[PDB]
This record gives sequence, structure tokens and C-alpha cells, in this order.
Amino acid sequence: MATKTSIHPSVNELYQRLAEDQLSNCFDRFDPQEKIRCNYCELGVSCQLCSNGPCRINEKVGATLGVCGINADGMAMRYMLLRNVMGTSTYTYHAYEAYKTLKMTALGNTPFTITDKDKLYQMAKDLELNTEGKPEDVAVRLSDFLIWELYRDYDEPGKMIEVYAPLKRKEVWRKLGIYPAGPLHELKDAAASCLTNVDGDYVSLATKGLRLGLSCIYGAQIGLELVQDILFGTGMPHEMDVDLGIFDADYINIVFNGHEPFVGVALILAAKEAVNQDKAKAAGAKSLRIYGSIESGQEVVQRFQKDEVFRGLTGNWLTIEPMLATGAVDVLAMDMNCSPPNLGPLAEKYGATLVSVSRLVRFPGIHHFLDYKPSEVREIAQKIIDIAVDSFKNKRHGKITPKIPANIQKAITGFTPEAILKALGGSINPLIEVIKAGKIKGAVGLINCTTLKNGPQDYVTVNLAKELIKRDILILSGGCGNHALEVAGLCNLDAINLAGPGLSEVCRNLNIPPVLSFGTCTDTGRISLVVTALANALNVDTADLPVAVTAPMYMEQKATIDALFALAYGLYTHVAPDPPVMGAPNLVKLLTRDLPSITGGRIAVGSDPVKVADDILAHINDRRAKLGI
Amino acid sequence: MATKTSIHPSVNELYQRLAEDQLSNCFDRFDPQEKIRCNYCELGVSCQLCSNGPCRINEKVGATLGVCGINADGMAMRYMLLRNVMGTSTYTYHAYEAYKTLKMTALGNTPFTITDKDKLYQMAKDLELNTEGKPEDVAVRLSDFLIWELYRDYDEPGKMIEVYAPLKRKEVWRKLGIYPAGPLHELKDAAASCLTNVDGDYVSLATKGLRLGLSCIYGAQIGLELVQDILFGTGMPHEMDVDLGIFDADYINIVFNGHEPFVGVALILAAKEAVNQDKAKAAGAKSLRIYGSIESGQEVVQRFQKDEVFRGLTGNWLTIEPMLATGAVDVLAMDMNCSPPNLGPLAEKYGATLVSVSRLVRFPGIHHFLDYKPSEVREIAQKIIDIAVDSFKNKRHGKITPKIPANIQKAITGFTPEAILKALGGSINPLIEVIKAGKIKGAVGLINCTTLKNGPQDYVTVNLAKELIKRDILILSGGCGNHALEVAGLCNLDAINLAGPGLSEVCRNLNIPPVLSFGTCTDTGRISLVVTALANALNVDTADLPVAVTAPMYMEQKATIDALFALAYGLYTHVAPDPPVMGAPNLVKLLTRDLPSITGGRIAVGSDPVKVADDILAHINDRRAKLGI
Ligand code: SF4
Ligand code: SF4
Ligand code: SF3
Ligand code: SF3
Ligand code: FES
Repeated sequence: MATKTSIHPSVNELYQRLAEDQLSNCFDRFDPQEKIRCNYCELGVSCQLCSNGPCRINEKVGATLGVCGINADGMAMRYMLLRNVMGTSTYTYHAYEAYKTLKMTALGNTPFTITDKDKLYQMAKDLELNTEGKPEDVAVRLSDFLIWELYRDYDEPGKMIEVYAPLKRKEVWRKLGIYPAGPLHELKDAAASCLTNVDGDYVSLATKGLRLGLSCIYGAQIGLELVQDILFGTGMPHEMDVDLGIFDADYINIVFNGHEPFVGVALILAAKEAVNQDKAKAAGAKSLRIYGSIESGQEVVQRFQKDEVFRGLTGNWLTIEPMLATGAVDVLAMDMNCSPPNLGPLAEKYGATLVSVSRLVRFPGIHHFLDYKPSEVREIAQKIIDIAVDSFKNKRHGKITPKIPANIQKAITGFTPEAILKALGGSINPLIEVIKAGKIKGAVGLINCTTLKNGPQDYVTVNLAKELIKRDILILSGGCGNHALEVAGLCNLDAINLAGPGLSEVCRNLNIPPVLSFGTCTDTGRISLVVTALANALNVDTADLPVAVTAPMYMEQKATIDALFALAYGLYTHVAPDPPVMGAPNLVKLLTRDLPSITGGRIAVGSDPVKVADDILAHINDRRAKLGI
Repeated sequence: MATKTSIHPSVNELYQRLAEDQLSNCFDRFDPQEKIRCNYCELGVSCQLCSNGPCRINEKVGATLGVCGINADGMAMRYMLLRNVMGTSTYTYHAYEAYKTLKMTALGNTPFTITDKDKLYQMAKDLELNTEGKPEDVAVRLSDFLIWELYRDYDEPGKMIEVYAPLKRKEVWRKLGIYPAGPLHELKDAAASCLTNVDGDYVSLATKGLRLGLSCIYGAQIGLELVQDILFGTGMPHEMDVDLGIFDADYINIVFNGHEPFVGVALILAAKEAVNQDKAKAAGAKSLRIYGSIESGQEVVQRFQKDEVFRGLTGNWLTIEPMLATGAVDVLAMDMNCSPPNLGPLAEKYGATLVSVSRLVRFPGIHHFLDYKPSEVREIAQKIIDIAVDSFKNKRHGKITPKIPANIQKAITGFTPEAILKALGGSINPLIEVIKAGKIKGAVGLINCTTLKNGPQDYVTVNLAKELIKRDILILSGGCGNHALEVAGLCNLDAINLAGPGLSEVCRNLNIPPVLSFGTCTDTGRISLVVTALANALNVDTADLPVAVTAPMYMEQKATIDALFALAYGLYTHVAPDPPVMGAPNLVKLLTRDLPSITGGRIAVGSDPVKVADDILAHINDRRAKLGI
């Protein structure tokens, strides 16, 4: 058997159960699509945007342009821009909900509280907001200000970008005309540009993609993550359990899955109530447990300890179907992507109950719809617990055979800029010195999804990471790719043994792993805070630093909006598999060859871990040479 | 070469010039695309939204679902929703600019004024705004209120929908859960829903499309059109010259082209200054003239007279390339779609200068970029005039041979709800009387683009309109399909004699044409005002009225968002060519067969003018029978 599966043994074991049970699954669905792949679509040179189409670029038959007159470069970049409107929209949606959650929390309407009050007041001071009165007054003002940043138009100056972006970058952005409006206007402008017979200029469309990336980081991501820190605490390093062996079939098991952590936190709070533990015991369970899945799970493991109630992180999105095949899940509560749309029949077979907790998430076979509102989350969480108790009794316990793989790995989660500074003794200077001395050649932000396109689940990501650390490159990781490295064991102290001589020495001295878990793809803005701090300490631009970004198994456009940001931010940005652009030669030249003279960044490509790592190291060494280190 | 050109002789004559000059053009580019059309994309059963793709549904080879698990129905409806985010974004963009233009006008920083003060105060009263102070003060309050409608979230009640929608519709919408947020939030939510592994439920995606259509009409279109009336007057019927014979090569000819009329109005005002006419004459021209193209042109002909400076409307978007081939254009000033992206080589061959006046519009070979801001529009208009004088002197005069077809048609433009009531003597009741009597069987809103997919330019639109009026169906027209009917002579008093027995009789008595020019696709909201007036007068729901909508040569998603609106509004909605959904059998059943029991509306299909007209008339007659008429 030649099926492309996973690098993880636990997933491979569970794939065997899905196959034995004759259930459809991503791994098996890949090859039928392989058999009929469209080469025009693979290369970005098809278009379906209007009724004169569908169109294809084929010069042999005189189809050099679409009916409307657009060329291959415009066609490919326009569809890229459109798909990235979707990515920006998800981050904007999440930010808005975070800000309404903070406001409603301050008004007393949620089960949450103001946890990191120091961050609240420091952020309010940095943004020149009134800090008089009660903390709850300050939190309302901050929420309203951050909503204003979402809504601000292209002609109203932002404050977040001024506080959180370095001047040398801001100067480049002003020169290029890519200082963004708020993300709601920028995503509306980008979408309008993609309508037929509007923007057909690949350079303009690329520039609009860069603007869109900047609007997403400064106008949505940084604010939402800092607000989530205010609500739930700023992460510090701690030990977490990951992989699918964390499940135990004799407990009531509720799994929260998506990118927004509000329902998951409410569930943990509710499950800690004795009345709910007593319900679980009365139903025949040992107790009631909450688990995190994908990015909502990662948000929680960044800030919360493993305890008797919250048990850790299952894995990334290609683990969801396998997870159901454990026969251990009572409720899967889904808040955003990835919630794959054929989970219904798997939930039926394995005796799990599916609950959507967002109006965004719908697909056949969901059992309950409990759309999130801050003022209702207490009641939503309690309803989910009651559903899970009923499901355990009626569907699963003693009825479904559990087949839980034994694998559990330890990961140190919760790295944040604040945690890095604390490990270094309170300033970034020791890190600068070990980079100057060459103990650490540079650093990579691995900000990534997972996919099957360019290998078994997580194969490229894990092996690239191993090649990078062997070359004395420190990794800061976020996204599904971060979950991969955690499950693969690269985020614990044992992994120091796999790093090169300089990085192993630094890691042992600081007592940190060679891969630092920074959380989600939504934490790209937060990772930029570290890179900005490095540039400022060295008195250089971000494009001058010995760093790079990689999204080596990208899937959806949250990852590519983060890649567009990285390009605007001046960075060498590796992306695999190839985005659908390679049939557009002038667009390829722009992104891979000309952008260094425009933003300083560039796209890099490829899926061979050694070659990709060597190409990243060569970039890092070029930057080092120009710095004289 | 082209197998399909146009029903308009002027366009056919100019196509011959393009072909003899061997310049690329839409007519010729259709044929190569025809040769290689993808059957998957034609049917809506391909997907390019993530890296596990591209995917196709082909059950014969085992590809029943995408890699992610989505089915054909979800796949097709999701791409339809995404494309309609683009449509909604364009209307939202335009509305926001209209509101900022009214506010900046009230503050004294534009060359515009407050023309319809009655409408300003009536709107303010209906929306319960403060009406104290000067008219300018009220205009600022109205502008801010309508911006609030754009921004309103899914959880804050709107006022426009309460004022402008009829009673039973509002009950239906609340029951279905489709009462919308503001269009900015609805379009962001729709886009986020389309990301991989979010919403894969065709019924949910269709419902989201209905909500999005409602948000577009009540949250953007009605406000923007009424604000444009406040700025530039409420249209009343007047005779207008149309078709390409309106050009004269001896004048400096500036053509404005797009959907937003602000630059066009400022150009007309500037061209009336003697300093600019004197400049034109000193350059060797007889004087300086302004002309409207496509929807921006139509907005102006609705509200402005033909005079020595403003000369009328050229035609719809398939006329732009032919227009350049006249060799009579000095500047083509482009503000939105449709600005086809291969005009560059045509402008070069025929001695015209291309100017973009919107940050949305970019494509190769544009000469100048003058992005619109209300406070800069006076300067932008003057710069365009200066560019046009230099272009006439240095590119066109004495260098380019003009070839202007002789064809000029007369059309009565400027019908509005107000003009209809006026024509009836002040009340809608005389129109109800003739409908009840059976002289007018019903009314059709023809809200359409043009395309080459289902015939030569405008063939289906014009012949369908002729067949409808022959069946005693009054037409209210907006969009590129309105421009087609004007050019074909259906909008003047001679066209009365093309109508059937009852409609010709009524039109003769009222001295109106049988096709009433209501403007643009942006005027779908305004057409709903007429249909809502009929529903109220008859005290029946819109789904029970003897009306229908047709978009019979639709192209882009402004038209399909108007169709989704029509469906939500309860109407029989004919669309041709087929939208790309016909390979998704459950989605087809929903839209064509089940929606009558849900919203009251349904999609109808087909491109045969007689069959389409017969099917519309049958629906109208079914409605009539149930009303007792
Ligand atoms: S937008 Fe242009 S390239 Fe795309 S389908 Fe329409 S005519 Fe073809
Ligand atoms: S979203 Fe699903 S159907 Fe579309 S390309 Fe990705 S895997 Fe294929
Ligand atoms: Fe935030 S990273 Fe993109 S793939 Fe779906 S949850 Fe993963
Ligand atoms: Fe407003 S209708 Fe759609 S096609 Fe392009 S201008 Fe026409
Ligand atoms: S599947 Fe239609 S062009 Fe690729």
C-alpha cells in the first residue's frame, strides 16, 4: 500500500481503523483527486470569475488572454488576492469577537475576568488611552479603540502600526504606498479589486496583497492576541501533554476545535464545577475532561496548565478524522476552521456528538448548533457538558470499542516575547550576543498549516525543522506546524540532542528547547514583536536580519496572508507546496527575484528538507556577512 | 474571426476596424476560450481553494468529494458565495464613497452641492434623525447614519430595512434567520465561511447568500442611490442621445467610465469653465465635450440633460473596445468595472489617453493614476482636462483617422419611483387600476449586464425585452442591459408601438415608453421601492405580485448579488447564462424548485427569448389568477 498517510505513528494506526471501517477520509480521498488533477489550476492559469469564462491560458490555441483581456500574471495574482480576502476575513472575525468578549467581560456579562491587568494598562498607555477609573472602564476603552482599528478607513492614521512596527519598515511602507487601512476596509477593497474588469495588473494585485497582510497583523492579529492575554493570561513556558494517547476511554471527553478559544475556556471553567464532575460520575465515567484540538487547543495550552480537567492538545487538522476513530470522543465542539465537512459519518460510526459553536461552521450531520455570543457562553458551555454526559451514556461507553494509540509526547508550550525576555535575564541582549558570536546562526519563524499535497502529514515540516536546528538555527513556531513539532518531540529538552553545537549550547544554558512554541498562525503578529526587537537592538531593518520565515506545508489562506505579511515585512519567506502561481512567469519573477529591491523580502520554494534548510542557511549567512558577523 | 459580435450595427462596424487592425478584443478572444472550455468549471464542480487541491467532482473515477470532504453542492454554492462577496464589496465601496462625498460636500470641500433638499429632509425624518440647524448639518448626520448602517454588526438593529421593506417580507426574513447585519460584517462573515473546512453545507451557504443580498440592498444600495439623488438631483424623464454616433472627432472628447459618477459630474462642471473651453479651442479643437460610458454614464444621464458640453451615453461594457476604435476619444477616465485590462494597446493604436480615477482600477498601459478623494475631485477634474488637451494636441489631432459610425438613437432616461408617481398623477393607484384590468399583465425588473456567453452582445436582452412588452409586461430596466435597450430604441415613444395591445394603450395614454430606464444595477434597491409600493398598495406580499426579475446576459457578481436579493425578496428570478452551479443537483433543486416554499422566489433559466418570456408571463398569470385578476 502506497497511500500517503502521516509521519506520526498514532495517526497511521488510526488511519488503519478508518480504512478497515470503510470510512471516507482525507488520506484516501487524495488519490482519486490525484488521478484527475487539472494542470491549468495547478499553475494558476484558469479563471472562473465571470460568465464569459471559464477561461484558461493556452498560447498554442491563441488563448493568451481571458475573454476580458487579462493575462496569466493578472489571473494568477487576482485569485491569490481573492483567496487571501478569506484569510484576512477569518482573522478580522476573530479579532472583532475578541474585542466584544473583552468589552462584555468588563461589563460583567461573561464567565471570564481581567487576568493580565498589567498588560491592559500598559497597552492602554502605549495607545494613549485614558486609564482613569476602574480597570473595567479601561478595558471598555481599549476594546472600543481596537474595534476602531478594525474599522478605520484608508485615510485615517492608525496607532497600532506606529506602536508595534519599526520605523525603518514604516518608511518603506510609506514609500511603496502600502500603509494599510483597517482590515475591514482593506479586505473590502481587495475583494472589489478582484471583480472582473477592475484590477487586472499583477503588480498592483501583489501590492494589494502586501497591504492586506499588513492590515491583518497590525489591525487584527496583534490586538486580538494581546486581548486574549488580558482575558486569559500571558503565556509562560510549561510542560504539556500532546498526541492522541492523552485520551482515556473511561472519562467523558469533550474536545474543543477551531481557532477562537472562548468556548474552550468556558468549558474548562464549567467542568471544574463539582456539580458537573458529579454528573459525569453518576453516568458511569471516572470524571469529565476537556481536551484542545488544533489552534483553539493551542491557544489554551499556551496559557493554561495540564490538570485533572484540561488534558492537553490532540494535534493539527489532519488529526481530526483519526481522533474520531479513537472511539473516545463524546463531544467535538467546533468554532472555526478546520472543521472538515465529512465528519458526520465518522461521528456516527464512532459514537461522538458534533456541536458547532460558531455561525461560520456548518456541514452535514452536526447534531447541535450553539452559536457563540459572549453573554451566552456560560450557558453554551453548560449545554455542551449536558450533551456530552448524555452522549457518553447513550452512544459510546461500553458500546463503542476504543482504540487509543499509546503515544504521548511532552512539549514545552507557552513561549511568548515576555517568556523569551525572562529566559534571557530581562533583555534581548544575550540573544544578540550569541547570534553575533555565531552560536546561533539565525532564527526562523515557522508559521504553517499541514497538508497532504507535498508529503505525508507533517513530513516536510518535521524534517525541515530537524535540518534547521542541526544548522544552529533557532525556530519560533506557530500554527498547525507548531502542533506537528510538538507531537514530533522537538519542543522539549530532549530535542536539544538534535540541535547543532552552537544551538545545543545556548539551549542547555538557557534551559529551553531548540523549537519555541509561540502558538498559532494568529501569533504571526506576536512573532513580529520578537523580530522587531532584534532589529531595534541591532540598529538595522528587519530585511537585514539573519532570519527567515517558512510555511512548508501550507494549506489555507490564513497561512498565505501571514506569508504576504512576511514579504511586506522584508523577509525571506519559504512556502511549500507551491502556491498556484507557477504558470505566471512575470508574477513568479516579481515574488522570487524582484521583491528584494521593493520590500526586501522574497518567496522561496521547494519541499526537500535539506535543500530548503540549506537555502535558508545561505540567506542567513548572506545577511550575517553584510552585518559583519 | 469572431463567431459572436453584436446586435448593434455601430459596434459591428467598429469591430471590423479592430479586426482589420489585428488588435485583440473580447469578441475575438471568446473563440480560443471556447475551444478549451473546462466542463468541470462550467458546471461548478471544481475547486481551487486550498493546497490539497485543485479538486474536481467525478464520481465515475471515485472522486465523489474534495480532499477535505466537501460535496459538489457545497463546492458550487461556496464558490458562488465567494464570488458574491466581490459583488457586495463593490456596492459597499461605492456607498461608503457616496457618504464621504455627501459629508465633505456639506463641509464645503467639493464642487458639489445639496441639490435635493426635500429628499434630504424626508430621509432624515424617516430615519428619525435630528433635523435641526442648516441643511448641511442634516446632511452630515445622514452621512454618519448611513455609514453606521454599513458598519452595523449582526447584533444591532437596522433602520433602513424597517423603512424601506414591506411588512410580510420582514416577517419572512426574521422567520428564516436572514435579517442581515451591515454589509461590511455580512461580507466578511461570508468570506470567512468560504475558507476551507469552515462552511461546507450548501443550504447554509445559500442562506448566507440570501442574507448577503439583503444586506447589500438595504445596507448599501438604497442609501447610496438616495444620497446620489441628494447630491445631483432625483431623476425625471428627459430625452437623451445614445450610441456611438454621438462622438465628433473635431472636439476634445473626455469619456468617463465605471459605476461611481463623482468624477464625471466634476468633469462636466469643470468643462463649463471658459478657461477650459478656451484652452480646448487654442489647441485646435472646436470645444471640449464630456461623454458617459457604462454605468457611471447612466447615472449621469438619469439626472443631467444633454447640452453643448455633456453629450450622452455611449453604451455598455462590450462597447468600450469599439469606442476606442472610433479614434475620437482623448481621455477615457475609468472609475470601476468594467475597465477591461487590455485597453492599453487599443489606446495606443487609436491615440487615446487612459486615466484611472480609482485605486481599484489598474491594468497595463494606463497613462495616469488620479485616485478619487472628495476634497481633491476639483483638482482631479482639472488635471484630466489638461491631460486631454495635451493628448488631443500631441496624440490624436492630425494623426489618427476617426471612424465614427453614424448611428444615434433617442432614449428617455431618468425614470425613478418619483417620476412614475408623477406620470400617474401623484398616486400609484392608476397603475394598479390598469394591472387589475389586465391592460398591463405585470412588470419585470430587468437588471442585467451583458456578456458573450449566451449570444452576440445584447442579443438575448433586447429580444427578450421585445417579447416581454409584446406580452403586455412593463419593463423597469437597470444595468448594462438598460443601456442595450436604450441603444436598441426600446426606451423612446416610438417603442410604444412595439408593445402589445394593453401596454401600448396605457403607454400611449401616459406618454411613457414601455421600457422605463431606472438606471444601473446599483438601482436594484430603487426598483425594489416600486415593487414594495405595489405590495403595500395591494396589501399583498411581494411573492404574490405579478412581477418577475431577469438578468438575461449576466456577467459579473454585481448582477448575481442582485439576483440573490431578488430571491430573498420572494421573486421569480430569471438568470442567463446559467450560473456555474448546474453540476450540483441538490443545490439546483433548492434554487429552482424548493425556494418557493422558503422565500417565495425561484431561479429560472434559459436563453431563448420566446421561451423565457412565455415562462415569465406564465408566472405572472399564475400570480394574477390567485389575486383574482
Ligand atoms: S474574469 Fe476574464 S479571465 Fe476570468 S472568467 Fe471572466 S473573461 Fe475569463
Ligand atoms: S477546499 Fe476541499 S475541495 Fe477545495 S481545493 Fe481544498 S481540498 Fe479540494
Ligand atoms: Fe492556524 S493553521 Fe492553517 S490548517 Fe486548519 S487549523 Fe491549521
Ligand atoms: Fe452595473 S452592470 Fe454588470 S457588466 Fe460591467 S459595467 Fe455592466
Ligand atoms: S478544473 Fe476547470 S480549468 Fe482547472
